[PDB]
Amino acid sequence: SERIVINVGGTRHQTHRSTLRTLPGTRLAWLAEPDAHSHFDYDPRADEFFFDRHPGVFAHILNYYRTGKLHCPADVCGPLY
Amino acid sequence: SERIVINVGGTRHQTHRSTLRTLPGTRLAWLAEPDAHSHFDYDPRADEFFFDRHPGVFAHILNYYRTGKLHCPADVCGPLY
Ligand SMILES: [Zn+2]
Ligand SMILES: [Zn+2]
Repeated sequence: SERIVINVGGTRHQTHRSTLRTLPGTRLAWLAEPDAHSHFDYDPRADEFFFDRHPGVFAHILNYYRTGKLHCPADVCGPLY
Repeated sequence: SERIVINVGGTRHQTHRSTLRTLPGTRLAWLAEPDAHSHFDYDPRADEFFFDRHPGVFAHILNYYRTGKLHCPADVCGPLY
C-alpha cells in the first residue's frame, strides 16, 4: 500500500506515496492521501489514476517530487511547461 | 455490470445478476445486490467474490438458480451435499 501508479496520458508512472506526500497542497499530495479514489479518476481493475496530460513533462514534475529541485526540460517550449 | 464472477475454492463460476436475483433471501441473492462489496469477500483486481467451499457442488447450486429445479449430484455423499 506504499506504491501508487499514475497513468498520465497512457504512460504508467510509479512511485511511493511518501514521494507524493513530500510537497503538500499540490494535486499529487491529494493523490497520496487515502481519500483519493472518489476525488480523482481511478479504475480498480488496474489500480491506476488516469490524468489526460502530457507524460513527458510529468516525468520532470515527478522528478521535482522525488529529488526536491524543480528543473525545466529543454525539449519543450517555455509556455508548454 | 450484469455479469458476476464467483470464485468458489479457486474455480471461477460466472453468471448474470438476474440469475442470482431469482431466488431471494439466500446468500447469492445478497451477492446480486449492489451493496455486496463490503458484506462479502471481494478483490477489485479480478472483480471476483471468493468463497472457500467445494466448487463441484456449487455447480449444482448455481444450476438450481439458473434452471429452477434443485437436484442432487450423484457423485457426492448425501451429508456432504
Ligand atoms: Zn511553444
Ligand atoms: Zn459421505
